[PDB]
Amino acid sequence: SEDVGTVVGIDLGTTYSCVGVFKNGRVEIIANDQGNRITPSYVAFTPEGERLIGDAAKNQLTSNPENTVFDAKRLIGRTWNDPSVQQDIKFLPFKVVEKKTKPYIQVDIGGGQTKTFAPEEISAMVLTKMKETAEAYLGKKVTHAVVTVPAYFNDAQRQATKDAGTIAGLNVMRIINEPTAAAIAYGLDKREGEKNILVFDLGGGTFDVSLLTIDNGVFEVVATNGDTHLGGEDFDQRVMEHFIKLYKKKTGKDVRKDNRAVQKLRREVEKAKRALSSQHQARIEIESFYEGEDFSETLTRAKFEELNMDLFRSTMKPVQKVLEDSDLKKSDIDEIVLVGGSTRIPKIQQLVKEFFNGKEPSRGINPDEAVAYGAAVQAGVLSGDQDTGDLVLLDVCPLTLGIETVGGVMTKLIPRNTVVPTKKSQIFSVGGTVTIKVYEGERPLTKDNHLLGTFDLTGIPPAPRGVPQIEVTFEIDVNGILRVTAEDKGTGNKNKITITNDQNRLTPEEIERMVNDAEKFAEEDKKLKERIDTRNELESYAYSLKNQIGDKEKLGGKLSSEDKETMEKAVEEKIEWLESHQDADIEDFKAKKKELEEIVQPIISK
Amino acid sequence: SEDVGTVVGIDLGTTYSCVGVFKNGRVEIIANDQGNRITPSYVAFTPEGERLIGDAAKNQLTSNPENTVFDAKRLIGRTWNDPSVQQDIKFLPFKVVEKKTKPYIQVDIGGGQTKTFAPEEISAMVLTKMKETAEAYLGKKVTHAVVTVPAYFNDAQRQATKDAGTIAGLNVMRIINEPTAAAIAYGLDKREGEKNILVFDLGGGTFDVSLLTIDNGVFEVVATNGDTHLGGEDFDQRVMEHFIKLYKKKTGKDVRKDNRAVQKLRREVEKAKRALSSQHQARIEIESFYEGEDFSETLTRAKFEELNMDLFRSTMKPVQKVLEDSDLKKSDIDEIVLVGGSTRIPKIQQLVKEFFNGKEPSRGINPDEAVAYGAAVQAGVLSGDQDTGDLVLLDVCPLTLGIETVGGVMTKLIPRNTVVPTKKSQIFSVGGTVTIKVYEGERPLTKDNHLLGTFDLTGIPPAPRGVPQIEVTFEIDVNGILRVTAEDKGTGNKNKITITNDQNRLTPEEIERMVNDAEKFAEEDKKLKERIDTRNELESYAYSLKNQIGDKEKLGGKLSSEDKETMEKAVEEKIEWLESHQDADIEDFKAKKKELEEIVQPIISK
Ligand SMILES: Nc1ncnc2c1ncn2[C@@H]1O[C@H](COP(=O)(O)OP(=O)(O)OP(=O)(O)O)[C@@H](O)[C@H]1O
Ligand SMILES: Nc1ncnc2c1ncn2[C@@H]1O[C@H](COP(=O)(O)OP(=O)(O)OP(=O)(O)O)[C@@H](O)[C@H]1O
Repeated sequence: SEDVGTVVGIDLGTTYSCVGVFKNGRVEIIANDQGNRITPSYVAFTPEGERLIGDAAKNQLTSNPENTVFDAKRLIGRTWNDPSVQQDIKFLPFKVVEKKTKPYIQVDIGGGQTKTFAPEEISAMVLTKMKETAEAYLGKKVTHAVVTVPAYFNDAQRQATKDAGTIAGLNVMRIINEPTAAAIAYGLDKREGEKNILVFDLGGGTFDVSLLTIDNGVFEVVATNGDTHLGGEDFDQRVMEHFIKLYKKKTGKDVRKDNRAVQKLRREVEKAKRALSSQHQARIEIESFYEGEDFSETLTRAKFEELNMDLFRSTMKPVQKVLEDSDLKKSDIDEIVLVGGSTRIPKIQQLVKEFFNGKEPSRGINPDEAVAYGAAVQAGVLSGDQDTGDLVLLDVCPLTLGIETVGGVMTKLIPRNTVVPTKKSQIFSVGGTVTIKVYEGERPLTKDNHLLGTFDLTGIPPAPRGVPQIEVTFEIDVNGILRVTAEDKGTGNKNKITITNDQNRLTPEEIERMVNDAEKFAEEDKKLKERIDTRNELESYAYSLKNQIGDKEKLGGKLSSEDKETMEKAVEEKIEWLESHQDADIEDFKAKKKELEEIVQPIISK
Repeated sequence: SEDVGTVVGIDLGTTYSCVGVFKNGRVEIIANDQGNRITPSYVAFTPEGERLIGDAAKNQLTSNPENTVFDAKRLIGRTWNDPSVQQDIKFLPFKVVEKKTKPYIQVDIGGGQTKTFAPEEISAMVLTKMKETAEAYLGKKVTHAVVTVPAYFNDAQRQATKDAGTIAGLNVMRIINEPTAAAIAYGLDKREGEKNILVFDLGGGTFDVSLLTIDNGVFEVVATNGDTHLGGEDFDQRVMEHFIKLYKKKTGKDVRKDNRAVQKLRREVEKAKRALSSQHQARIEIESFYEGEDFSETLTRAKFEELNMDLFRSTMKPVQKVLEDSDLKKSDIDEIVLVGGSTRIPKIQQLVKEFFNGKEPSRGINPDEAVAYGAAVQAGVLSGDQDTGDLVLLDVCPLTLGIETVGGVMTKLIPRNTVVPTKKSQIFSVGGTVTIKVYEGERPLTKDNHLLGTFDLTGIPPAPRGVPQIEVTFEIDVNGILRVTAEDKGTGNKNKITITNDQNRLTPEEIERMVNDAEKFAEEDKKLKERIDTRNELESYAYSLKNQIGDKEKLGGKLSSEDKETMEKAVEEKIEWLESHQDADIEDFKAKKKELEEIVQPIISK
């Protein structure tokens, strides 16, 4: 069977991502090359064409706002005409343009070239950085992964996330819903009897609530609901609007035409928001904010709350929906599990606590890392060779699926909160071409909901005297993704044929072109890391020699006058060279190291 | 048997204190009347003579620095000539004076009176505030408690902490060492097999390390070591000294003479220190800092680390000591548990991780609350009627005890890290009067260590022809406190008489006077809470009526013109009165409420 190697769990988040592995009976949340256990979901292309991902990309955002990309999770799997897309792109500094029917991110990638990237490709870059982080930690290549999605992601958003994994060179063995992952983190070693757990997940871009039953490693989602365009970024944007208006009232200046100013303001607003989770006021100060003038304003917690109060209060509606859908009352909830960084907000914690009549949330749960933690546990299970303890997951589809047959019935097919995998079939006996539209959502008229896709039954061949009997099967798989197949029942013949969605999902050929593109940049990453590693080696070697020569009681005391002169000359020459050749290639660093060695050795070996 | 009621667990900390209870199978960490689950270990007396404790005391520190008291845990149980006391009092703004050979805190308590308080009385006020917090949450009186102490507290510091509990009206059922409490928090529900746990506890004033073995609710400390004058406050003081020097060089001004300036600087330094645990830079700004001039400086994380590098590095020595005393090597440690707020410092976490060759600390442990959590669990066990699961604790004495008998031998008695309770006896056959000094510490000459106390055997019978046989017993009890008793073996008699320590600890009579004093203030607290509660009732009633009268589609629409006028008038009159009588007594609020009611009822009942 396939060697899946070490399987990693990746929480692919709107603003931050996080990767973990299950090793030696425990989860390791893996720190990146800057020592951070979470990584900004940012990518950028420098003026010289270098691809940056993560902390480096975020760090140069204000200097390069149009070619820095973030919040791609708010675009992934969506179409151009999605009202959410059209609202969000107004506030993103990078260009987003329509290609056929989808939002593509357009940036300058160097060499005078402009490139348009599918959101899948941007998210694949983030996944690649998480993969690189894991590989660095493990000292070996990673090929397989469990990747998270919001529970309320629709079919296309799920498929697009899986495609991002493929483009990053990952076999995505499982797409896991974020609250379900957090539930595993909470409950893996719990031995407290069967309990109802409410997971309240409010991150940087999305909001999910799921109600689970948990009993000794058996986890079942009973109901889920959410909002895929509600999270910390929206709270930031409410504050930014406030201060842009305030600044215009105070100075007469509208700074929105200035990307650099707006992004400096965004950076400080984010820091202020975080401060306000433990302070009651925060000062926002920006030196030479706009046209030379300084910015200095105070944001009180009360104002932050006021600016966001409708958004904060709206998180209670999905809680009420999952309680109703689970046939439970408030008091039936045994534990409340808060995850996602925005659950650090005091007004959020208060709203949830008050909703549940004073019941306090479960403790010891890191809201930034719990999702990655659970993903890592499921990855450990799928690895096969781990001591995870037993783990059984039963999850559900978030949206009612219904179909509209042109010239046929329109009907509900699979209700929301149905345990997956699940399937439903429909017989078509009409003959000729059959066209079926699939919709997702809870409005009573099926076609008033979100269009998932259009599926055509082309080849129903004759059936002399007999009745046409085409069975179409709609199956939602364990990843929450729909596959439509058809088989002729009248023929008896066995071949189920997959019907492709007319709505233009990435094809395997398109995906492979994106993979090849990604692999070019990955090769650059590899060579850069090797180059920097050998530069670091030369640097440490030279400075070490410098210290030894200066030690009068060891080597510096053993060296003759003459040899000591020669040694110092050689080492200081190499250090000078280093200071002026930081950008040299691997070969040059190696060669300078060996020159220095061939000078030093006949001397120290005396 | 005694009804111990609901037993609370109180972490009595240098800078913050925290109280928990075990109810319904879980620990509740109890929020105070300001919603905070930790409370500043601060007390103050307002110019009008009101005693403030906790958040209110800390809030007015800069306006009243000489009559605000904090860091009493660095004085409790110590003598005047203790080098630690003499060093610390130089940086405390309140007066500390010598009496009973001890440091007493001298403050103005109002009415033109100056009072000197034992450190035990100050800590008793903090314990009283924690008690009040618990009673508010529980809706009933609390009489019994488990109170924490640093593992490395000596005999007198332990006894003084217990006495503080008594003065606060608490029967302290157990004194529990802070790392042992943290270990219970970590391991209560763990089912991972026998493991060695290293608890590294760095709080606001003290540092403890303990190595434990844990196996399914059996917790045994193998070795412990620490520093009772090393913690967050010291790091703050290093930064303080830095900026006072910097300000003097910059302006020529020495602000040390100005208590208000110094305490503003301290407040902002504490804020900055906390910021630097997640940022690399922090801005310290104080408006009208000194003689009208503003303060504005930046503290980098690198500078904070440099200012404290010797202190940070010194925490590794106790780790090495407990590893050696446990006969273990670094790799034998299965879990590292960090507790105490100062373990949030990145350089600290780095030093610990590097010491243990990359081993990461256990996750999901709140460093501010874990000690109170464990104390709450042990309190739950002592309550008797809780479902805590089984819990067995074996703890040790931190210091070697030895004795010096005047005219007799000097000898080690009880080695450090001996499991307690434990006892050791010595026979004296000399007759006359026997004087025994008891010393604590590890220096090879017993009397070079810390003097615990002096004990005299007065009544030794000279029995006819037979030789005197007085057995003196030195017992360390389960609280870690020494009791010295004597019995006559030659007599035969079984009556063991307790020998009182000449180094006079508080006597029961002195303690009861302190209790009576505390109880007067507690009565003031009670009356204030009642008064404020009824003022709040009148307020809410009046404003409620205001809202109802303005509701045109219910009461406002029901009321006649006339009656509405009378209603509005009555309510507005009462609100005016409230706005000018915030300081009215209880019966006045009651009377105004009753008057308003008597006006409103004949009208709304139409
Ligand atoms: N102390 C804090 N106070 C308020 N908000 C915070 C705090 N810390 C982090 N956040 C917010 O949390 C968000 C990031 O949370 P996290 O990374 O857990 O979610 P995510 O995985 O990015 O989002 P999603 O799951 O929605 O894709 C950011 O919006 C950030 O501003
Ligand atoms: N983020 C942070 N970075 C640095 N220090 C912090 C941080 N948060 C809290 N501290 C420090 O932690 C200390 C308080 O810790 P905590 O209350 O757990 O200990 P304590 O019980 O007061 O002290 P002790 O046990 O020594 O008597 C204070 O010195 C505080 O400044």
